[PDB]
Amino acid sequence: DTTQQLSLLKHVLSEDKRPIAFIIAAGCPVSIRHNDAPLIPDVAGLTRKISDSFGGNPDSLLMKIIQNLKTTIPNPTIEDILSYIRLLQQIPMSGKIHDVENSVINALEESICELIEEEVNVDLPGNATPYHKIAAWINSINREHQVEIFTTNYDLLMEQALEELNVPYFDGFVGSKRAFFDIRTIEENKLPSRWSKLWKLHGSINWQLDKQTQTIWRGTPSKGCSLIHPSHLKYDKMPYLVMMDQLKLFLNQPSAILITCGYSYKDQHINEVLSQGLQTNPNALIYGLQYDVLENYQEAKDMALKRSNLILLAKDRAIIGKKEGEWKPDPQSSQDNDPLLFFKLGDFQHLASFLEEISQ
Amino acid sequence: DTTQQLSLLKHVLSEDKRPIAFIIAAGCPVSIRHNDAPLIPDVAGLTRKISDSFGGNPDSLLMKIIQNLKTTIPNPTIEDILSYIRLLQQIPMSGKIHDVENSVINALEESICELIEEEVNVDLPGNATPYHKIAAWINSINREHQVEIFTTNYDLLMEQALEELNVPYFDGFVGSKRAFFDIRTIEENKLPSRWSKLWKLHGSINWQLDKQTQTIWRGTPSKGCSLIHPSHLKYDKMPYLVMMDQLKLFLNQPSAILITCGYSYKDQHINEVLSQGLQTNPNALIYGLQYDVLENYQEAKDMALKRSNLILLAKDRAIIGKKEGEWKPDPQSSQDNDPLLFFKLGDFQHLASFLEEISQ
Amino acid sequence: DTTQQLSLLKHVLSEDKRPIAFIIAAGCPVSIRHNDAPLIPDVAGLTRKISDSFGGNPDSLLMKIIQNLKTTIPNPTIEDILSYIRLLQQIPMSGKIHDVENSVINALEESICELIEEEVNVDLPGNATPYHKIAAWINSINREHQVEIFTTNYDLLMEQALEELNVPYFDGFVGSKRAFFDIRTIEENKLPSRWSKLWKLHGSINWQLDKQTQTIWRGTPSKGCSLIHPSHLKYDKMPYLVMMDQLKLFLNQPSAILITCGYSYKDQHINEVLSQGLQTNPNALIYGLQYDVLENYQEAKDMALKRSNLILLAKDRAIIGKKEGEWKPDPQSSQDNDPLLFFKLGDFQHLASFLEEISQ
Amino acid sequence: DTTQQLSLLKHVLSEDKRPIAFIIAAGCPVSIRHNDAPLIPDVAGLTRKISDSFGGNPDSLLMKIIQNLKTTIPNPTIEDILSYIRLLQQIPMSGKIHDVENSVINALEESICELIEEEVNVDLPGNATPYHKIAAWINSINREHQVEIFTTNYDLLMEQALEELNVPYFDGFVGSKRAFFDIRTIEENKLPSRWSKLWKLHGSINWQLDKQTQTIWRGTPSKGCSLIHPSHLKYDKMPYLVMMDQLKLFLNQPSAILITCGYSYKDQHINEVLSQGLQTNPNALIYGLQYDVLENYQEAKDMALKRSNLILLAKDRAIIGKKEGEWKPDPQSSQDNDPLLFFKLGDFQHLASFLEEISQ
Repeated sequence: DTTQQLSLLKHVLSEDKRPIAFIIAAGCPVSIRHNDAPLIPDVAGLTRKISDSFGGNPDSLLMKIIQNLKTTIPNPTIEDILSYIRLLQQIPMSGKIHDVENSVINALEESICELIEEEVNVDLPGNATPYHKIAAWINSINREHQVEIFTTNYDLLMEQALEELNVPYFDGFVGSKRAFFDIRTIEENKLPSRWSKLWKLHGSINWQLDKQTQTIWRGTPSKGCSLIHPSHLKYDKMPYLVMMDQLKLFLNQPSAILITCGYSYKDQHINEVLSQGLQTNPNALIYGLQYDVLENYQEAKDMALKRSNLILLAKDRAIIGKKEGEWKPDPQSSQDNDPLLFFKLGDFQHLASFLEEISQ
Repeated sequence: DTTQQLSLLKHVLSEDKRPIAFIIAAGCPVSIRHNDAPLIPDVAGLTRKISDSFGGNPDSLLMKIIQNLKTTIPNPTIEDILSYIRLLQQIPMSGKIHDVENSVINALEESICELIEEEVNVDLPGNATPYHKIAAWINSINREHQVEIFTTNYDLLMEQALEELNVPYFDGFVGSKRAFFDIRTIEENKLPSRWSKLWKLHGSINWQLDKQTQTIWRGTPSKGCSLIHPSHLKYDKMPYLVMMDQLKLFLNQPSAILITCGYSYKDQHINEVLSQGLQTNPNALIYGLQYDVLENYQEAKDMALKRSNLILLAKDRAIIGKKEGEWKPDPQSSQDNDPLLFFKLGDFQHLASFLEEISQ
Repeated sequence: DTTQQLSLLKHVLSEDKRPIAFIIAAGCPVSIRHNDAPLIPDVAGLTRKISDSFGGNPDSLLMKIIQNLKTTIPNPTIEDILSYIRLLQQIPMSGKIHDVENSVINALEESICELIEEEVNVDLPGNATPYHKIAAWINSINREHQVEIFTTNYDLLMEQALEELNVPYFDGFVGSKRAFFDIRTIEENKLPSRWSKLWKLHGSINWQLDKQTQTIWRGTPSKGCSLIHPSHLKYDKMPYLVMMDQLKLFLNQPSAILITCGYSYKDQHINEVLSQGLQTNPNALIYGLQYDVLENYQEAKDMALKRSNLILLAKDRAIIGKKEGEWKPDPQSSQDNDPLLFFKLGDFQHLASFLEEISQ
Repeated sequence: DTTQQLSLLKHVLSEDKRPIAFIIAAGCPVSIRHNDAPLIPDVAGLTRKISDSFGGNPDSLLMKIIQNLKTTIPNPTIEDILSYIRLLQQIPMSGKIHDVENSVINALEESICELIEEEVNVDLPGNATPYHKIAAWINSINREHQVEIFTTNYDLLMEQALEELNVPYFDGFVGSKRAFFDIRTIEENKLPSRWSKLWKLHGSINWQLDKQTQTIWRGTPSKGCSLIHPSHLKYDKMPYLVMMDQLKLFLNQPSAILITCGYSYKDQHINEVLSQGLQTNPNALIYGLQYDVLENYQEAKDMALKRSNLILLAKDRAIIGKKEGEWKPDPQSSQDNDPLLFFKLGDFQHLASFLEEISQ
């Protein structure tokens, strides 16, 4: 598998007549090792650290909500929990469901948001991080089509790497003191070609909301961010639809390319927007790379089997245009014992190293 | 007032080098007289007829919700009620708020939907209805730019008038048996120029949902329609965002025109989308016409005072480019007693008559 | 005077085939009245408030430096004081001149910088400030040539007004977390035409310096800003030369316009750069407006008499192309007593009102 | 090493579709042998000859400044000394630091300037000097792109060689009696293509300043030159910024070439301007040649490792696009004893001989 797909990927990436896009999920931040431990424990960590923070006491409302959701959702996540409390606080839930916390739901969600901001407030150590390598690859060669990045994370690590290496980009906001979400440049879509475009689909930690005029602005991480939403907020104090429109518009461009690293296709909206974009333009390609085994990605299998221009690649098998194949007999593992054929190049560290090698 | 604004409106409408759009709200269906009574009692009717249907018994859940919402919302509407029950049923609301109806909320909302479908299932009597006059105006002269219609109503009266007079149009769906919501023609945006475009922002009664594949389709009015939503449904089994995108794209076209008849600017999403479109393109114009007095439209006043290309016209006063004016001294009323200066031409019947006169 | 010059100014400003620039000095912030007092006491205030802060004790080093400079400079300013301490700290000044403060010079300059940041850290009250009117004028009409602003102040009031009214602009820096001074866009000079350009010649309060890598970045006002320099810093951790190059390049454009409000032509570098630009392009025009009397502006008189395309206008007299004229006999003052002919329209409030009237 | 790099250099220099530039430092004047001694003892000579001129008496102010600077700067230079006295005389330094010389600092700096002018006032002996060979190469073949020379020296030897062989060039000044620094031709940048351009970044000995009008002019070497500054003078009576702008503008041209001979990269401003130019245009190339060993050039190593289009070549090793290589096994030295592999062609004499061979 390695030779042919790697060579084709090198040819398609090295060209400058095609757009290039990335999708960055929690896999990229967790791929950075710190003190022999993951830098950030991902979406699952933002769940069980929260669970352990409130202790084993069942009198706490959070644990009761957890055990209620296991009755319906076998594997609830922190995004679902945040959505559930946001739904509860949208109406005067004074019933027996929220009888214990007549008004402590707001305190609980504020505490959750504070803990999330505390945990996702880190910085890139040194200059050997994979984000620096990706930024170096982006700035290495001038390409006639812009490089776009879509991130579902809340961290500023990608921006830190882009700014350290002096890579210009436009994330949507314009201004210096309290940058306003400038809209008309977004659909004007004639910015200088050397600029990059970083879209934060799920918001970020530096976005804040002023309720006096009900307007959003990008600032600095302060005590309480009102745009930590995992795609759950009001209608268009909401830039989420604009970023989704930008992704859809990009996917409709001819000869489009896109790579997903660290994504597990567990979000319905992303999957359906990708399906609409792929069906709209048959020339669009997605070189999905999974760090986990293919057996654990059912939605990825459904997406690959329902579309023809989605070259899904996993650690063990692959789906190249609705047809499934496995690894051919090759000396992938030198050791005779346990001759597992694994695609070790799907890791974010290995992906960044590959991009650096292509840059050189 | 009458002469100058009417003459300017005649010039701008008679030209075929500018796009023309309409927004049709409950004012147009209520403007049709039937048995010396309104044909449909509008959004307020879909509220108090519902209230009277459940009787004066306070044990009913609907009345309890009504009196709960008056504690928060001084003037709750049927749209807000539908949204509130939809929010309640989105979570297992087994608390004291919904203790009376552990599972009767579904029955109550089904009954409400059935009554709504029963009341909004009528037909245009004769060929003298204003919709027929508007369709005749649309088909009278060939225009190089298409005529677009955005409707927040659920009725099929506009389609009935368009089909009776043989006016071709595209409402989004494609097919004959169970028309699927075709997307790619929508952003392809190169349909024949002689076709019209009717967008139903708030759905319609002939739209149905199949949960087996979770897909929407336009059919015939049957027992239970799942797309009666006043802009409250799932994410993109949802064409609402596509119609909103179409409205926004139209508003960005140069030298755009738009007329609101029967609209009270009481929906936040419509107002904010209109504001974004108007600020995006300064050439866009809105000739808002209000059947009610200007004093009862606070949102209209705010919209007119916050933008320069919104020529708001009311029964008594007007706001033409952020400046407010009143009716000049004219013999509007022949009778000496109560010399009220009222713009009687803002009614839907008078608007249709004016359009017919311009057509002739 | 009023009619002809005002009408010519209206014609030249209303056109969109010529570039427009502003120069904003302390006159604009002092023109805002607050509590029947100036909002900020200008460069003179940043001098005598400093003098009063250290008291009347002659043992203080600051007072000794003040009385030393009066021996050489009859009217020393805060800029000169800052330059003098910066020169002293550039070398190990252990002599009798700095014997009193062997190392307290750093503490004194840090205290001065802290007080300056404290005093210049304000916000625009309400929406009636002249900056809001100027921003409304800028965003009112689309012009094929960009509007440029050069500010010698440290305040963020202009940015506050621009962001409140949603006016896009580019101040040089690119990024979100710690915006780096992006250079290549600056001489690339092909940004979208709808964007404005705000150049801070004398730095600002949100600019900070990292000595670990010795790089500047635009952030938030923190404890200690290292780029408060009134044009006195290191060679090209210095964007001053880049902004000067941008001003010089703009002045060389054909049919250029520029207006100075609140400037007294007391800075040699600004005057000489303006002279070089004006001589380079004879088509460049400067409509200098002085709030003070012409007798108090010797450098302005020299500049006007040494160049032909500098239409200097003062409160009493004017110099239009090397020729000096006075106010013709007109009923400028209604009162018979003290018939002073004063151009009251040179004030920043009146200038903003005039710009708003031209916009309407 | 020799064959491949020499052949590539021959190809790139022989083409006339690319700009060519030189940077000339003290290595070129010292490379000329006179009486079995260096013609000029370089920057180090302009330091220790000055030190020996004032004798071993510690009562002299110059020696005291020398020993003061060794406390801070391990290797102070004559440029730093001149800057330090210029800083001292910029303020009334009447303290204990300058107590010994209340006003003798001016006399000391005048004596230093007189000695510098005396030592750098020589002429090219004969017609066999390398400058004559370089001028012959420049005039040998007509090139569509001009040849530019940037010199950090004060001598007129390059001009002497250019004038002896009748090579036209433009050094910035225009006129015959007292040539004024003409600016508008400099950015006009449409001089005849056959003319060369010689830029003196660090001034020269024939530049003089008239304080009556405070203007600079190129004349003849007289008693006291006021523009001997090693890049340390007033703001824009200063052409230094204009020459820097010219260098930066040249470096931004596509397919630019540049060769540094005799430069040790010990000036921060040159290095940072070169870095900005190289990053601005990735097509720009620098074929740095060092007469000294690579181990003695730390700034050169940092510059080479921080950029990809800087082909640094030294006597022993090389850095070609961020990658370091050494000399391959070749019979560089015929003698078996001490088989040192040294690039003897990096000398200025050998460089001129190589250029002459390429010309033939």
